[PDB]
Amino acid sequence: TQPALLRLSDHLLANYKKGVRPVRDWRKPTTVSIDVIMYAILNVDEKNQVLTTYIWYRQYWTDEFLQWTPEDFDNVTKLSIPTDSIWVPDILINEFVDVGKSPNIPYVYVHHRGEVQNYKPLQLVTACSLDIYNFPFDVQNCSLTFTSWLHTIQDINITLWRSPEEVRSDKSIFINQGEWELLEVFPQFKEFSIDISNSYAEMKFYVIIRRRPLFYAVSLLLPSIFLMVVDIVGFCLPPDSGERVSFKITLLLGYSVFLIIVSDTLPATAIGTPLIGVYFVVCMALLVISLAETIFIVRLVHKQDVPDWLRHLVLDRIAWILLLQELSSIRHFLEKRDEMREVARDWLRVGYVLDRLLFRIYLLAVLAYSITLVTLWSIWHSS
Amino acid sequence: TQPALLRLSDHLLANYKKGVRPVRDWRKPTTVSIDVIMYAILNVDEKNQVLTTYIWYRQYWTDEFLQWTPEDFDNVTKLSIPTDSIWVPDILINEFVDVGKSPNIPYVYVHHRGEVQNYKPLQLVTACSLDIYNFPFDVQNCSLTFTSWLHTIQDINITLWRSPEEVRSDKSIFINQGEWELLEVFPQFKEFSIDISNSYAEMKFYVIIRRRPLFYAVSLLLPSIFLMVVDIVGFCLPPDSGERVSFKITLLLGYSVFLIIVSDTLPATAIGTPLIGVYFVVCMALLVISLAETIFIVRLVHKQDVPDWLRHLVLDRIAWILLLQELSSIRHFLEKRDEMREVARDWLRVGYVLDRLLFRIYLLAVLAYSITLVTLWSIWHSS
Amino acid sequence: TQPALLRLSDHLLANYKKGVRPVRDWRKPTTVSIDVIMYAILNVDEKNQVLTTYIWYRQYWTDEFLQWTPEDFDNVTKLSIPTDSIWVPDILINEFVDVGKSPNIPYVYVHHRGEVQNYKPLQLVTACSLDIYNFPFDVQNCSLTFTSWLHTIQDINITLWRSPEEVRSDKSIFINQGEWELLEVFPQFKEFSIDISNSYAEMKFYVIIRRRPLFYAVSLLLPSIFLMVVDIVGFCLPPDSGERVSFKITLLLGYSVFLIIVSDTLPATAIGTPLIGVYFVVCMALLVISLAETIFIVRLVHKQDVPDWLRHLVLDRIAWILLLQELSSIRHFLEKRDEMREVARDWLRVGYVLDRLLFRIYLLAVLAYSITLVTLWSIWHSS
Amino acid sequence: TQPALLRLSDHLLANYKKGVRPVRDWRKPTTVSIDVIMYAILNVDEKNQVLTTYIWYRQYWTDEFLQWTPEDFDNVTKLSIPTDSIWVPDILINEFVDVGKSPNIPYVYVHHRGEVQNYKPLQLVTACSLDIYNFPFDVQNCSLTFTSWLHTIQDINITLWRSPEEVRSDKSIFINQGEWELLEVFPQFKEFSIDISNSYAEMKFYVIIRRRPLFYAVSLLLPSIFLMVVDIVGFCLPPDSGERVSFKITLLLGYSVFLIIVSDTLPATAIGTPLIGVYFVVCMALLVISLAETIFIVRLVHKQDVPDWLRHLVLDRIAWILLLQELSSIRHFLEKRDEMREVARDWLRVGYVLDRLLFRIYLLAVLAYSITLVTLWSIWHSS
Amino acid sequence: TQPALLRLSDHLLANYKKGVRPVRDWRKPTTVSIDVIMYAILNVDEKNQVLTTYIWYRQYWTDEFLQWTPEDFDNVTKLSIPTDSIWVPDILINEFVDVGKSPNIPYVYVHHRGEVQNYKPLQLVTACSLDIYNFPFDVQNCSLTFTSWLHTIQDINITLWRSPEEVRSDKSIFINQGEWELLEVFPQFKEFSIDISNSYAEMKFYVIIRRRPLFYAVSLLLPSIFLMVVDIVGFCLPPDSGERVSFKITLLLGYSVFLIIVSDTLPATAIGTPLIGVYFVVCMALLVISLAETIFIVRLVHKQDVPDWLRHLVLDRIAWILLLQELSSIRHFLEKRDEMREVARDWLRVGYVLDRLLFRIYLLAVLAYSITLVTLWSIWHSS
Repeated sequence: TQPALLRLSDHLLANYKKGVRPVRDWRKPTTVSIDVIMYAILNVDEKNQVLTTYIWYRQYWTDEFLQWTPEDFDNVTKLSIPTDSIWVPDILINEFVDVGKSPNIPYVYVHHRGEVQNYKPLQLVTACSLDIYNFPFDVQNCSLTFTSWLHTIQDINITLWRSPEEVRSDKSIFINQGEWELLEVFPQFKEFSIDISNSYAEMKFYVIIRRRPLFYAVSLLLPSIFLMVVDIVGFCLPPDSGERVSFKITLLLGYSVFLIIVSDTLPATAIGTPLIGVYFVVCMALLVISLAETIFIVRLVHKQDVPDWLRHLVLDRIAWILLLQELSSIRHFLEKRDEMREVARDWLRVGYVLDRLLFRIYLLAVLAYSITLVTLWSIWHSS
Repeated sequence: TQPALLRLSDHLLANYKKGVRPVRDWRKPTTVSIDVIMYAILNVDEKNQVLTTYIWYRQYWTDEFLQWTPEDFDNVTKLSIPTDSIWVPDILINEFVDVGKSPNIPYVYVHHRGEVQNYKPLQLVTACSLDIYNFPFDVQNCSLTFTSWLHTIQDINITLWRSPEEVRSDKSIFINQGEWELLEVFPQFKEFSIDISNSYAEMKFYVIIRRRPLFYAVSLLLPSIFLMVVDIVGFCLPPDSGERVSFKITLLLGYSVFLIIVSDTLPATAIGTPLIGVYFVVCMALLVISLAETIFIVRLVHKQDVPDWLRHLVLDRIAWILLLQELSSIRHFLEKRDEMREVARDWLRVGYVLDRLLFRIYLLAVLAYSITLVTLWSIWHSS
Repeated sequence: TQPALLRLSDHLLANYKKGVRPVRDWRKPTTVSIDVIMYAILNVDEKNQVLTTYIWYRQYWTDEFLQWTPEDFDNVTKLSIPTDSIWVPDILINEFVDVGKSPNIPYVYVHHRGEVQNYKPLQLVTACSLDIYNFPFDVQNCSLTFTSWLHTIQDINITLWRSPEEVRSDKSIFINQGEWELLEVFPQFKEFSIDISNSYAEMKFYVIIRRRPLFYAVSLLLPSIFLMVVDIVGFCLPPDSGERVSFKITLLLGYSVFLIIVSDTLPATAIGTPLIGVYFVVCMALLVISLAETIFIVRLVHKQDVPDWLRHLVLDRIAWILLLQELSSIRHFLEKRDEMREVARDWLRVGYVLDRLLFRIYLLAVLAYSITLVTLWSIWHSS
Repeated sequence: TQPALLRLSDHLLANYKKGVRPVRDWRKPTTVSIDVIMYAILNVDEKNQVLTTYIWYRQYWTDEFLQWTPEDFDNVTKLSIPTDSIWVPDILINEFVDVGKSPNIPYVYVHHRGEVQNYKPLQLVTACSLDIYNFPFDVQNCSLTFTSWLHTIQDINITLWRSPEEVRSDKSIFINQGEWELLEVFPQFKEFSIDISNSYAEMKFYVIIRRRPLFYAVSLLLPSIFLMVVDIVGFCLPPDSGERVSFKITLLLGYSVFLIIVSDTLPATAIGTPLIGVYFVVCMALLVISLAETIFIVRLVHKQDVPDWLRHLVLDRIAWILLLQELSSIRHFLEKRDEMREVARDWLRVGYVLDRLLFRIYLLAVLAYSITLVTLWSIWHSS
Repeated sequence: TQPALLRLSDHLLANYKKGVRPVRDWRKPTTVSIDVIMYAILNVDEKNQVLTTYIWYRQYWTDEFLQWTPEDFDNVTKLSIPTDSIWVPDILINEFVDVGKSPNIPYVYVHHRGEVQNYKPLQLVTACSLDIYNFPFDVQNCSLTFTSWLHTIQDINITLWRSPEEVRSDKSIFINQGEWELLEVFPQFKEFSIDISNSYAEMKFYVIIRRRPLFYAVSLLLPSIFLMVVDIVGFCLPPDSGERVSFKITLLLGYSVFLIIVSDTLPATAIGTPLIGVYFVVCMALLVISLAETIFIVRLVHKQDVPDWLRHLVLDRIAWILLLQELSSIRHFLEKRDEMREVARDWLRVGYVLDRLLFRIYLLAVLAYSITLVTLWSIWHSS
């Protein structure tokens, strides 16, 4: 006598058709459960609005023809079969824009009551809407819809194998060391008809993820905050100090390089914009502004007199704030060291006033930036 | 009795030939409808003049041999068949320079009157002429011609399944969050003969898209406009102020870095050129120009006298604008502080005049830039 | 008479089934030994937390049906068979997120007692937790779990072919010239059940590797240490020396560029952070700090008097440290060269004190950096 | 009666052998015409010396066995056959280092007299010698040899389908918007024998292309020419003007960044070198040279006297060009303002002479650069 | 009568087995000659220690079953057969870490005495030890071992087809325009046993290559040498000249950018280091050193007196080298212009001495660099 593992495999696979749906009455569908686990988050391309994941996609369904009596064959109740030798459902992710590179599992299991169990390490790449407004603290609701491309609901009703609560909690297999965390995955059924009789079963999986903003924080914000503080203290100087002006130039160069670094190297998609680079743009803007202002005042150090305009403007401004003759050749030579103050000094002083006012409001800008930052931190920690 | 889903699949696919065109009289073609939907715009490579899209290409055609009487088989009127087990038309996009990575749909449908329904998530990559003249506000008319590579019109007449108006309006499935929008897709039939009897049916699809210039605007133009304004105000200074000249040097460094950033990081193909970097090149040019001019004047501060040439030139210029002796040792020591003005001052003043004239016209250049910008905005919003 | 190499190949492969597990009694598993060698470490992507290796994966198992009597066939005891013509186990690496590009070995060996010997140059790509805390001196414990995706332990018990000590020592085939070294590979068996009756055999291989930090050392740290030393010596200067302040600006630019270079070009994942760039951030921070301080003092050179606050603060500070009249016009003109010291000098001196205190503690920071460096060196050499 | 399209396909493909060369007398070859069209120039990698093209490769040959009498079968004279069901020639491009990604055309045509017509959108990647001497204006003669890898001339004689003049003129299908133009494609037959009896037919296709140097011109040369002009005018200054020297430093920084940008971002292979970056290297060199010279002179401003050496050298140089006592304390204090000229002035003047001589010859260098540029333009326009 | 090309192909391929080794007595191996030609050197990745080549791998071996009598079949002595229809040896390159993309040759030849001739354009990618010590002038001995992965020497003895001298000289087919040259390829047989009875034939091919250092020379060294010379001449200045110090800062910025460019853009693996960047690191180091020294001296310009320490140190140093009263108010006001020299001058002079000593030894460093360079040139030209 032969092995029953041969005799049964000879029985079940002979006179079988991989194309014909495995059912005796066509009017019934062949229902298909699934189960999804997130092994890891391989990569997140914020620019192209796509996602890279690796999952352990299980699958279960029934085949009327893959049935036997265990007692007739060695009391056997399971059997390995090649997946390519039987009918298989053409499940497909709606967001699957590009083919996933993953190895084909050459076998499946079968039970003595038509059941089938196909597991595989499905790797996938999908599209997703990615918000960059909270760029370090970004949290997403990327989706994974599961369905047949063609087979209607009347042939294939997608279902779930595990219970949904069990699915959301399941973090049995995950690599936390990645840049991106994972919070849960909510499954939900849906029916989908673009037009009549095109009913298609569906099973959405609201994948949720959270970024670890530590690295971005230390790498980006703290250098920016140091730049902010050096601008803050640089404004303390008196305007026509020349290398006060060159110091604002130094800060301009640093801010320029950093602002450049943002979309040089850091992810910044075209849709929307993050507020962080916005605030940095603003601070650089105010820097160059008062760079021009102290330069204006430096021109005004040279005797130059528009003081009427200036004067009523500062009034409204602060309203809104609410032989011996020859040895006196040498005397005059001395006092000419600062005799030009009689014109230079009014404009010098009011320029100093501008410097300090502008300094206060720039400080307020940096304050708003920090407030926003702490708000985003709290929101990130909120879930 | 067996299942009719088996008995009919056994009937239809036995004694079938995938190669032979599915028709009884060869003189007739096998007409093929299609339908096209734009799931998304994955990427746009402005440099290589190509496009990346993901579409839901449907397809319909008739097969004389895939016919049956429903009553003979379980009153059945539909059936799933493997796509690889029957004749298929070799439709192919003319612009399809590189193979699209997309998964093969292993099944199709068939009706009891020879009809076939093949749907698939065809991903594709094509060439396209891309205008960069309106770089942020670029709007394109990229095409997708559909045809058989070989089969003549006498075997295969391409058609359309839906009506064209329905097709242009259809944005049922699209992801607006991408960098690129989508306006519509115009279908149109065409016949194509390079030479006689090589008639080939065709079906063009004038894909239309629109960029969201917000990110590029904030990231590029506003920094550039701030650079423009600091140059504007820097020109207010008097020429031989030394760090006026160093300030123009600072602006030169910033403009250099930015102009470099343009084709460093921002898309800029070799065909044509965008006007934005053009205007920036111009403003940098005028900056370095008057950097040289104030330097020229600084040399002229040193006593140096070509004032005849200068003098008739400024005339035509403004025409076109239309013991006690020893204590006077110390007196002369004092007045020698500015006795050199007798030569320095004429050249100093006319240099100041150059600075201000050049400042006005540079302002006009920046004005033209802004006018152009608003024009492009209006054109972008026009459709 | 024909060749026996033909007659036996005709005997063994006819009436064979690639799908059926090669066994006579299903209740027994088909045990599978393995053996692993590390040809090379192709690449290590610290960012994406993955690994690239090339290995010589051997494999051994038994087939009850691939049995013969050597005497009946030319006294033959070995035979080459195509691997695609027989049953094969579906071994698969758990961390195998992306398919390895490797060539298929078209043949195997078989012995006259059911034994099989399949060797292949399996290339693979896996995930791994990668610590960057000791960025140059990083040492990892990346893993390679081996198992069947589906087949339970009751069908397939993974084992080892060689002995484990022999395996760990084996560096017969390895390329030491790569960036990454290799220390050993520890094999270990494991059983794995997510839930009941889902027992799956496993065989982990704790791959160990060590970086050669020479290049990173010379390329990164020594330039940084030179930057550190120039800041050290720059602090020796007196505060209101103007280009002392510009020298700190120079160092700020250099430090900025280098700190930028770190995550520009050098690997720096998002999880955790290396201490090296941390220390560099700190030194840059102290530089910009005292840049602001000497600037503050430069403002204070201008007559300005907050000296009460300063004075009790420095007290607590050092507690914690524990006609002739007209020719005297010219006399006063002379002595006015430094008559402003009466106010400038106290603030100047205490600013000098700040410079030197801050210099000492910055020196201590650089000291801690060097201590850490030597510690990591010793740890690296420790194994 | 069945369809003749079935009956003939049943006749022709039964008892056919895809491997056997389709011929009755082996002594004759099976001649093969071709035809080549350039759809587009996808990319040109100047570094790796390769080329990316997309072509419409037609092909024609005879099959003695694929013959029928039209009258016997529906008066039919054409027929679609799957390409994979018949003999095909193994044509292969000699420069085809890397496999072209292109879709397989699943059908061909056949006529009733053994003729076959296979068209396909062959995409390819080849090697090519690429001259960068005229980097913007580069024009190439990249080749595409066509042949069988194995089949000798005695089995396969390559030929041409169209006439060669028709082929060179044909630009029916081409996309001019690419960076690269196309001028023509010259076909030519060749016989090729490395050694005796290894005669192999061949069909070379001298693809010709021309770059559109507009973008490179505006993006590279004009900024460089502006740099040139600012150096030109900067040399007008007198040497020991300090920020003359700092201005040459500014230009040095700009030139450095640009020279870096060249092989940073612009294509520059290792074989040979373009003259454009050469000229830029030269101008930067002369800048740093006279930067050192004005620095030398600045040291010489300090009293320092080598004037004998200098003096005979300038001779040969220009040969080759072919109480009251106390109020005179204050008098001497005044005249000491420039009493150091008695030594500073000779060296100052001769340094000025060096500045101007060096300025003239640097101007000549820039002149040569421009002359070369116009020459290359004319050559580019020449064909 | 049929064609003999059909009748013989029908004879030879019927009753054939692709798996069984083509031999009548198993005790003999099936010996396999080869031949190798280097079409081109596609790419060399110095970082990953790999190589990219394109070769024309021929192959020859015998098949006992593919034998016929020419006279019985049209006096035929050659025949084209599909390669996939017969036994083939599983030759494989030991260094073949990643699969080569190359097209499959669908045919082979066969002669009437069992001989087979398979040619193919094998493309490959391998690992190789790459020395970067002579980075521009690097010359390698990269290897290509050929063998069967499995089949022992007792089944397959690798051999060579051509003679070895003929093989080393053969440069019939090569593209010299690439970055990399080729000198020769030495073939050599080897036997290989990790352990007993695992004898495996082998055929190593010591590929040799040489870089064309022209581009790297002009692009890297000459700018570096110009930097060296400007530092050389900058050291001529007197120390407390302020923009001497700023000039060393300029050179520091340039050197920094260049040193950064090295491993930014130029290949620099982690194993070992090139001496060129080493020398550049050294010169930058000495620059920043004496930048600090002139800064030290500038502090010492301020009256400051450690001159005892300095004095005995310079001794050992050079040992190792082996009313009227009021008008004298104005007199003293004058002479106070340099009365501070009484302390400033000793320290100033000895600082000048340091500058010049350090200048000499830095010159020596640059000298050593140039000597090394010429040495490497000579070595490169040596073969």
